[PDB]
Amino acid sequence: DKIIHLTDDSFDTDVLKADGAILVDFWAEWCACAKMIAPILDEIADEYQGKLTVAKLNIDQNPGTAPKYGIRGIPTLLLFKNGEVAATKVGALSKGQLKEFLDANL
Amino acid sequence: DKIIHLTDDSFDTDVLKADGAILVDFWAEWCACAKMIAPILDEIADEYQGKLTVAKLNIDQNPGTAPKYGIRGIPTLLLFKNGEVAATKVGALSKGQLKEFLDANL
Repeated sequence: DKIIHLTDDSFDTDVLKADGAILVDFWAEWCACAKMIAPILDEIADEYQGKLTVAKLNIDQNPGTAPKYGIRGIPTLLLFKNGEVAATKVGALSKGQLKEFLDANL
Repeated sequence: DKIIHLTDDSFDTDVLKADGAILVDFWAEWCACAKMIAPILDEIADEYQGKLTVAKLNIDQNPGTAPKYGIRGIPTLLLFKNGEVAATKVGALSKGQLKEFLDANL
């Protein structure tokens, strides 16, 4: 219960105008690989508590944000630092790859 | 090389009329899965020649087929036998799970 659920409208304030690091997961029910990293994320939010905020945005109920970052495929992870994007990963990945990605930017 | 790429029209000929077992992977670039999952299916087409034919159907270039089998999530694997669905599995499975999946149905 540490993962934040974003909406197209709260994206400004929960992410863009928030100080600190936020990992944003762009997903949807119809993409199995997008849902297969959710378990992994639950673990990541716990282990990076205090140094990172994990957020999820279902693109089906919030279709306005993805195009704004030219996202063409899911899942896509957006590591935001103080409001601006720092790094991106496209495609499903193991917990280890995700951890590696975070460690190379936090 | 050994993987048959279908179209909504070659589907009847290449799958519904075939006497043996046909595995169809329903996919699209929209749902990007781990890089390692791509070559897995190619190795399987190899290992299982003699009893199986592997085929892929991009649902974005061929949006006609998926709905006739109630596919809502991708990627999806449809194992066809003599023209009739025998078993399915939703997601991007590892080489090991694919073998387990196939050996339990072939």
